[PDB]
Amino acid sequence: SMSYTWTGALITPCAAEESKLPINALSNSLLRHHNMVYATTSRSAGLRQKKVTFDRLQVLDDHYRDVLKEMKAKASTVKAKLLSVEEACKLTPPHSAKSKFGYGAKDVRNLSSKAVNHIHSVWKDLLEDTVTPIDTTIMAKNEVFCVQRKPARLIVFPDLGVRVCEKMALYDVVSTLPQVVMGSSYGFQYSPGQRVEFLVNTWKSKKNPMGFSYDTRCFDSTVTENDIRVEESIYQCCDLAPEARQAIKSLTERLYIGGPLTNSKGQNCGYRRCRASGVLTTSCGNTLTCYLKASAACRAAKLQDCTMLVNGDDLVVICESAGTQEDAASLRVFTEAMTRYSAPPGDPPQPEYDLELITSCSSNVSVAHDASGKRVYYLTRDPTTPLARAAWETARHTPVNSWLGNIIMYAPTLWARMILMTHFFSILLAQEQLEKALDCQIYGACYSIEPLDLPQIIERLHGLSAFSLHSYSPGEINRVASCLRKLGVPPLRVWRHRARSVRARLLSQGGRAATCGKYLFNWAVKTKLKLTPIPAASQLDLSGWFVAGYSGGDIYH
Ligand SMILES: CC[C@H]1CC(O)=C(C2=Nc3ccc(NS(C)(=O)=O)cc3S(=O)(=O)N2)C(=O)N1Cc1ccc(F)cc1
Repeated sequence: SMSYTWTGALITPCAAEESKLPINALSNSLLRHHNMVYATTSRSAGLRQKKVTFDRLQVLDDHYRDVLKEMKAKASTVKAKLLSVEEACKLTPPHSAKSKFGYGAKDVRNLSSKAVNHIHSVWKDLLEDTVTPIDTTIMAKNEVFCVQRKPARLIVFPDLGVRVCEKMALYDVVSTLPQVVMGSSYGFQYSPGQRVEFLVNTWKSKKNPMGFSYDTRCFDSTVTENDIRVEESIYQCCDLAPEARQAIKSLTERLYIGGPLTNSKGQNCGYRRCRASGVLTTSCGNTLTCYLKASAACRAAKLQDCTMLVNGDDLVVICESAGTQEDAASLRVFTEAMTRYSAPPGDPPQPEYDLELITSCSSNVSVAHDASGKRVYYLTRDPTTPLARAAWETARHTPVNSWLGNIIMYAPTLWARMILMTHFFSILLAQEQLEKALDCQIYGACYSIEPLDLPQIIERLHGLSAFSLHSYSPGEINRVASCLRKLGVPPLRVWRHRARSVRARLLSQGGRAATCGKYLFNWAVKTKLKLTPIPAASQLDLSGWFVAGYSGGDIYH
């Protein structure tokens, strides 16, 4: 069937949408070439609608069913609990979209009777009705990029009340099932250090290692009614309260399989018959469906000793090489299989023989040396987008601070240390907002983070070596430098000079601030200070951090 049907009605915004990078006093110190940076708006949605709207054909063979059977066998070992209204409300982001029924995110959060009562009736209606499609809102995301222009991505989501109900029935399942089903292949269990560790070990466990990433063209669109039914049958294998079983089935038929699409003004835009991007099961459903399809496609393509790493729709395979010709013909069969299962590629997959040339989760492996000169691997990426978005966040307050997300996830990198840390700590010092808790996203989940805990966070996710890393690869250095020339970002010798200031200013303040200066900026000085384990680092509660993915799942820890 068709992924989408359109009435002709326009996808509308809520407020005004800026496409031009906003400029303030701090902007120029980070980025000169302001015309290179832009944010997508709802005005480019018409182009996105064309792209993601196609007919899907699915041809399921024996490999497909075998893998599914294996997945169900493990899923049936899981016991998941029904969450209470209260517990589910505590999981709602403070900046989450208001309900059409008179209450908002903060009303839900502090458990007002108006919020709690409507959630109960939405739940009750879920138990009684397993057929009536549920209203969803379609919006256009505002994402910032650098020109190379991309049309906006679409977000489809049900009303707040339903989102809380999703959490009640499905929060435990989506948090626990994927690891049990997919084992070490499930990538959202991994912190950066563990992921690097796992990619490298996997690369080393192969006599002649070959690797490739598989980019599906618009994954959400390729997902069929079948895939959503299949993913529900997986959920139903769990030991579940009879109320959870009813709700899950109901949400599958009424929400996850499809439904009408309503713009922010209240007009009907059309109908969806594919994956909604703003439901709780978006991440887990895509991960299960991607894993199922790929594993089966490995059997069809007869890939020798393949280890898979899956994060939602992001997929990387590492296996034994049969030589460049056989690898090329293997990947075609893989691609044909995936295409038959309704997961065609965007770019054709290419086999890589160097681990560092492989991109997965927008990240590639690279190597540096620590204080002992001892080789250490870390994940990095092209810094073009993270810097473009930092530039935007230098001039505009945002609900999600991507700069912090990038520092947390890319702390060991050259560009996050010298540019991102230096720039933003400079900003926080001038405002005296070091103690101020900030919101960011890790694996789709929203986190309130105090910047002064960054040293303790980095020690736990990357290890101490992250504060010492030096002698970066020529290839990494070339990419970082090429980005700054393109963007008009000051050279890295200017950033070092600025870092000396930021460090001293932090040290002069003592307490947790001096701790930040000591660890985060030890690189900037020739006369190096010794970096021992942090006194109160093991105090921070880092549970929930790397259990599951929750992209568009409206989650807050
Ligand atoms: C700053 C971004 C950083 C952290 C991060 O949240 C992600 C991420 N990766 C994803 C990858 C794929 C999806 N696809 S989806 C929509 O769930 O089907 C969703 C996410 S996500 O929304 O859950 N977030 C991500 O890919 N990265 C890069 C990364 C990943 C692992 C790592 F160890 C280091 C950096």
